[PDB]
This record gives sequence, structure tokens and C-alpha cells, in this order.
Amino acid sequence: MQYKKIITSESVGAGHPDKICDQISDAILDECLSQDQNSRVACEVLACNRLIVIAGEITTHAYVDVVKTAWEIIKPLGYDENDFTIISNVNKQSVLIGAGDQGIVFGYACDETPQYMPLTSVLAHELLKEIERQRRSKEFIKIQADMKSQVSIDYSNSTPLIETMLVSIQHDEDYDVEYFNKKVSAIMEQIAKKYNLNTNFKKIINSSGRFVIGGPIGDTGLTGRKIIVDTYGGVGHHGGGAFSGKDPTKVDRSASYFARWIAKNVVAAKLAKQCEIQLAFAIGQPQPVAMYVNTFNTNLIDETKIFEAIKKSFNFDIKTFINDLNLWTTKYLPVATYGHFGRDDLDLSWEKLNKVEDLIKNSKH
Amino acid sequence: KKIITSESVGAGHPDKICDQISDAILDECLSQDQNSRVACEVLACNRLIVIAGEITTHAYVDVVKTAWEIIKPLGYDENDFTIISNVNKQSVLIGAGDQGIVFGYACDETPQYMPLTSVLAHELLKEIERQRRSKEFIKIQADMKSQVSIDYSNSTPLIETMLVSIQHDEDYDVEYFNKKVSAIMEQIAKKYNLNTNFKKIINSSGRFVIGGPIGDTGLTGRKIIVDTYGGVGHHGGGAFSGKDPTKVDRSASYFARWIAKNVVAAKLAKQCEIQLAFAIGQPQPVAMYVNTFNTNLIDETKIFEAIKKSFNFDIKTFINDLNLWTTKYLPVATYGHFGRDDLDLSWEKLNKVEDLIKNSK
Repeated sequence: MQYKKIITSESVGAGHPDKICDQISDAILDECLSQDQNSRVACEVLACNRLIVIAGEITTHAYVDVVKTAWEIIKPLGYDENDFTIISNVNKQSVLIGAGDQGIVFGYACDETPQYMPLTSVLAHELLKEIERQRRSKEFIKIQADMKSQVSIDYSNSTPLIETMLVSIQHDEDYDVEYFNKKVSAIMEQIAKKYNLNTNFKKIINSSGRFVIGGPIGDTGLTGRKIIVDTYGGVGHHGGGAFSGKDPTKVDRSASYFARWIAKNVVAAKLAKQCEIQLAFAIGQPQPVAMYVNTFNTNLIDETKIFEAIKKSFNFDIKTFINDLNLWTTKYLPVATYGHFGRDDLDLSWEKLNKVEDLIKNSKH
Repeated sequence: KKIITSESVGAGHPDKICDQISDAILDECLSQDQNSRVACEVLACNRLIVIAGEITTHAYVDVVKTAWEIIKPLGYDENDFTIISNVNKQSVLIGAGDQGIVFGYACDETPQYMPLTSVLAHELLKEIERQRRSKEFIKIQADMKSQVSIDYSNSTPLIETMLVSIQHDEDYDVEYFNKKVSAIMEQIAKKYNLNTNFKKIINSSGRFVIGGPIGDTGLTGRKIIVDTYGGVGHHGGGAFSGKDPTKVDRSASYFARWIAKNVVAAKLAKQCEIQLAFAIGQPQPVAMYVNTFNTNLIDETKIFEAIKKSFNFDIKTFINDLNLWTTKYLPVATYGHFGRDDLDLSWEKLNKVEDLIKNSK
């Protein structure tokens, strides 16, 4: 059969139940870090049918109404006080940085897009962002906030082709299918044209045949059940830690950002076409207990000199890299939709190409 | 140095309590009704356990009773938790029920055809748990974590570090506890014929009396890397526990493992990873990618040919070929879903080597 090399990634919209939970988790975190930059937050959410359970462990001087915050995320998606029961079992308290958990994180970067992210990811996110922009401006009417995208790209040749764009969008009972299909097709062609790609791909629109019920209603959502949508869409490895609802002292989050920041800067500095960085942690240890730099035989100089330049260019102290990425004063709600990485539409510290100068100098040029 | 690291967690870990309750409820349903649809999720937050999700079954199931059957053996009693259900239960579509991507992975580092980091991490916790049950290792509890770093700088892998964290009784003897863990680490090393002089990190937090969900949270499907390839293989994002075979997140991930393992066993590659993508209503994967990491012993194109000729890509058919309707899932809710030489999983059977060899000429 032989074929072809076909890589695929997905995204989900703000109304997807798994992502409602990530949004509520990070909104509660943002509320705490506003008032108290020393807040400890480990906030998890279950959205099951018409019951939302907010849980976890918070230490903060901040006044926070976890239920009120949850409604502030839900209401804009079109729900009202009649749609959910929302309850808290959150345990709230007052009063060098060692890791607070064991575990592994992965940073990843490549040169396929201006975002230094895989093309599959970028196209999947961009589809849903444009559909959501059009929903808010009423350019695309009679749709709702729960949606999913999936983009398959054919890497058989020098130049990537789009093989398939798939979309599922929650629609009103009384929608016009002809209108809806035309709107989605034109949006798919618009996104393709924006990354200068082929226009002639297979289009799969609402293949289930009907999508009126969405969000948590027939269904379940939980915090940290979109950890691949949140990262590198199956192109990069993952250590298993979820991001949303965690303050910067959880190395699951801050080290994953730190590693992205390295990877992106390694590729930007033309040391490699792709770079993946594994950090492992041990409870009480102020630096990663282990490190692996994978460059997938795309290194443009010696693998050994890349490793040297990374060790010389970055501080691996957890407290220090937390401060260097201003993670205590970063807004997290914006990265709870459409991924944590390559957000040319945001202003994330870990996406800044402010270490290329240092890597070039520290690579014996 | 090239240092890869993976982890495992014990039966008492709150994330894994939830996976266990999810799969126990599934097993209870499939016992009575082999046509059950189960999408069961669990939140364990402090002393409240919420069982949720979507079940269609003819089976009589008490989800709360089933949850207590997982909890009580870990040492808890009726006074420790409030357990409530918001499960939407009912009585009585073609092809995939969801979009998504899965990844199957296999390598030749272990008899399990799994990464050494994973195997060592799982084996450590299984031996500690066996010793807890036989009272060979006293004054410990069921919440535990392992993390194993292996040095792949040379032809021959070295162990760099073994880390263990085990919940202990208030009145334990540190010297006893550290001696027990050291000897277990050396035993696991000797068992895979590895070096014996590595770094040993034993309860580095300094104290681990409180564990499980107490003062913490667990959720179903928050150990999806422990459950799979420990960071060596890619992941599509789908969690396994609490899902009947019609969820391709579960059955396709098994199907792909079964391919990968058999590709490596047939000496076609030292490593094999298989990506399958799905679309709602489509009876087969909508896309497939075969990665062999430049370890192929034959042409990449002929490996792809032999896979397509040797396996049925019809979702209903591969479900039946792996006897997923009559498979017990609770056993794979601890210590990973793959390379379980201690179990009898259909997707671990080397019964496709003959077919791949023939279909590669």
C-alpha cells in the first residue's frame, strides 16, 4: 500500500467540556495571583451533565469565590443560572524553591511555522479561533461554543500538503445546513490560504450528522484531559502533567514552559530544525535531576556544542527560571484555550526569542 | 550523557484510585451485558468521591458499592469517604464514535517489548506492593510513586537513578524502610541484568504519612503517560479507564500496540510507532503513520505493506479480534496497559509475527 507520511493533530473550542474545566481552573488561579503573588493553587474541576464540582488545595491571602468565578466563565458561552448546579470542595487556607513533585516534562519546537510549532497544531487551533471570532461578531450565526477541529497533513514531499481538515461545530436546532457547510468550507480555505497551502483537500464537516447538545450536558469534562491539545498535538512527547489550575511552584507547569522557551530559542538560533528537551524532577531538588536534548538528526552544528550552549545560556534553578519567565504575573486563562505554545496572538514570556544571541555566542559561534 | 526517565504510581495513588473505580464499574457492566456503553469518570477530592459519566447497560450496577470494593482493600473504611454518583444510567451508529489520534509503540529493550525506564518503574512498585500484602515489608501503605532514569549514552544501558516514594506509618523505622527499598531496587536491577551501583533516592520529601485523596485530588485519566509508554512513545491525549471498547481512544490504542509489538517481534524494526487518526462515522482509521526511527531491517514501504495485508483496520472487527468485550480491564488500571508479561492481554500476543514475515517478501 506504501502511501505517504500523514501526521494529524486536533484542537477544541471554549465550549468543549474538558476545556470549560481548564478555563475555570486557570480563572481561579488568575483571581488568586492578582491579589497574592505567593498563592499556592492546585484547583481541579469536574463538569458532569448539569453538576460542576470545583476541588483542590488553595493557600492564598486573596478573597476568591470559586463558584462565582466558575459562573463568570460559563455565562459568556451562553448558559444561565438555570443550566448548572456548581459546588466547591476546595480546601482554602491562609499562612530557594525545591520541586514539590517527582515527574518528567517535555519542551518542543520546529521550523514549520512562524509559531515554531507543528503545522497540524497551528491549522487546528486557527480553524477554531476564526470560527469563534465569527460567532462573536455574528458573521457565522446559529452556532455555539462547543467545537472540535482535526487537521491531517501529508509530509510525503519537501512541501507539506493538507490531506484533510475536519470540523465539528455545535449548531442551533433551526440552522441552515447549506449555509453552515458553505461557512465552514470558506473558513477552511481561508486558514489554508493564510499559511500558503493547497486548497484542494478533503473537507469533513459535522460528520455525526447532528450536534445540538454540547458542553457538559450529555457528557463529562475534567481539568487536564486535553494535555496534547494544550502542548504539541502528538508531534512532541509528553510527561503526563496537566497545566491548568496550578501555580508556578508545580514544575509540571513552569518547567514545561522553561523547556519550550529553550527549544524555541535553539531552533530560532538555527542550531536545529527541531529540538525536544526532557527535564525530570525529584522532591526537594532545586534543579532538574536529569536532562535530555533530542535534535532528531536536524542539528546544524555538533549535538555536544548545542548541549554546552544551553547549559551556559539558561539558569536551571526552578525559583530563578520561574522569575525569568515572570510566571507570578502571567495571565493563565488566555492559554486555557488553543494551546500553551506558539501563541503569536498572545505575549507569553516562554515564547520570546530573547536567548538566540546567548545560544549563538555560547556555541563557540 | 543521554538520560531518559519514566515513572509509575501505586494502587493507593489518588489518580490511580479513580482509574481503578472507572474500570471496576466497566468490568461489572461487561460481566452482565457485553453490549454495555460505559464512559465513567471519577473525581477523588479529599474525603468526597464523585462517580460520573454516561452508561447504557442491562446490568444491575451499584457504582458506589463498586467504588467501596476498590477503596476498602487499600486500608480505608466506611468512615473515611462520602461517595456519590451523578452517572446518567439507561437501558436499550456505524464506525468511530469520536474524532482523535492514538499511538501504538514497541521496542526490543525488554522481554515486554517496552522501554526499560517504564518496566523498571512498574516492577519496583509491584514488588513493594507484593511485599506489603505478604507483610515482608511492614508499616507501609498503598500510595507510592517510582521514577527510573536510564543512561543510554552507550550500546549497553546503565541505570543512573531509581527514585521511590512510599506512604509509611507514623511509627516506622527509617533505617529499616531505607534498607527494604535499597534491596528491592537492587533486586529489580539484578532481574534485568543491569548495574547495581546507581543513585538511590528514598522518600526525599522527608515524610509521607497522609496519602490517597486526603488533602489532595485524583481524577480518571490523569496518568495517561504512566498508562502508556512513559514519555518514550508519543500520545494522542485519550484516557483508557472507564471506557467500553467502542471508544477508539481505548480499542485503537490497543490495536496499534498489537501491531507495533508484532512488527518489532518479527525483527522488521528495533522500534516501531503507529499513529491512527479517526473521524465520526468512518469504519476505519482516516489516516495512518508508521515510524520505525531508522531501525527498519527491511524497506519502510514494505513494512507498511505487510501491516495493511496482515491486520483488519475495521474498528468493529479489530475489537472482536482482540476479544475486548470479554477482557477484564481492572488489571490494567495499575502498572500500565502495555507489556504485561504478568497478565494475558490479547494486544500483547505475538500471534502476527508469521503473517508480517510472509507479507513482507
